[PDB]
Amino acid sequence: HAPAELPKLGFNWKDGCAPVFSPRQMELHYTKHHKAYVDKLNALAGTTYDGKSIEEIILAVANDAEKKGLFNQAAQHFNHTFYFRCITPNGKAMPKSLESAVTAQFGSVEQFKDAFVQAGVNNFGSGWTWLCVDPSNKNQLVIDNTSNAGCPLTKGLRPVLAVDVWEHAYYKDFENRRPDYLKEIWSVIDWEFVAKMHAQAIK
Amino acid sequence: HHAPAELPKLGFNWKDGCAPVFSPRQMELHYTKHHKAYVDKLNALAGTTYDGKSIEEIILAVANDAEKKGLFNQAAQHFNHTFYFRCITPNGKAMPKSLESAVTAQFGSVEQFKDAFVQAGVNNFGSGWTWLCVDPSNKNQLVIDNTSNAGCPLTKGLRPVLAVDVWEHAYYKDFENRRPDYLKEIWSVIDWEFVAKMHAQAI
Ligand SMILES: [Fe+3]
Ligand SMILES: [Fe+3]
Repeated sequence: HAPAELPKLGFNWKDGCAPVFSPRQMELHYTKHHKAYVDKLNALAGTTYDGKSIEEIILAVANDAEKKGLFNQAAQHFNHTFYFRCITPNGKAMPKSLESAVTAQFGSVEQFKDAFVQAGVNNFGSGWTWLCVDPSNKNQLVIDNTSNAGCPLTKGLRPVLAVDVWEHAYYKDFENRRPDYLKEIWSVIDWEFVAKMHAQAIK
Repeated sequence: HHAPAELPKLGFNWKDGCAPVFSPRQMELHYTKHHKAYVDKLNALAGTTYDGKSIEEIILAVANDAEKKGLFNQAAQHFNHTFYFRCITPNGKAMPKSLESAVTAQFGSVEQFKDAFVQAGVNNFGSGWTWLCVDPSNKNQLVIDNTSNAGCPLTKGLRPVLAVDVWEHAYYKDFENRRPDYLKEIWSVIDWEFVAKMHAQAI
């Protein structure tokens, strides 16, 4: 929404997000990077976008050369809020309903994970790797790569899982090792949040 | 230089960093991990087809070719990093009179140029590069140019003179989220003798 604010996380960022993220990695990501997106969004939006949800702001400003700055900050605020709800200490096991949807689409959970890591590894520069529901294709699950502030809402996709591949997301704990970050992140994924987003996306 | 690519010899020992701004680890990751991976991937995608060609040739032959975007990315990044690593040296090198004069005539002063270059770097969204180029199509005037991802000014017909990497990996080890501090401090390590040589040759 607007005036936007840094959301409360499901866990204490001061303890990191064990076993994959250190307190420093979480501190920089949330209190520096996400907070800057929130502040800049509030500054570029002012009072103009009041009452609108962040999704509505994103859709109103997407592909508008005069409001690219606002698109970048609004989309990054949505993207980080989504990503920070996708992680939790020690993760949460995948509920049956989501495991079933992932298995039917990708052949297995391990085939999905391998396909998602490949997409993340090959997402050139700053970006995001997503698992979305495609309402224009029988609510099927699709892996989607976005560049910079790119947001799948602009494509009509319904996000269910977001993984940040901007270097700041992993540089403190993994340095140049984006493949290791992608392989290890599975240990902290809150699959109960993903299943909730999946269940809501299919109506 | 040419294909098959190799990591360029640096003017300094990366094991000592690049004092007073870069630690040995920041240099180690940037050159031996990031730059090396661009070299290896370029050599893999170029194969035998681009053997014996210069890096500039590969960048231009493959630019604006959707089927060879992978090759463009690796070839442009190898050029960009080779240029950047030649722009830095421990304690820097003072600006020669000929370049100081060209910078002063264009930007009003050296200080005004630096402030303008920092603003461009700070506002270069996502992964990118901030350049000082000579524009041969405009009376050899100096211009500040921002490129995104692997973006290379050679494709615009610009003649690079200074490259500053703004991909987060260029500064994350020593400056974390503080891209403005990295940009303000980098001036202390710039090899202005190399820049003046590039300027003089660019005409
Ligand atoms: Fe991020
Ligand atoms: Fe770099």
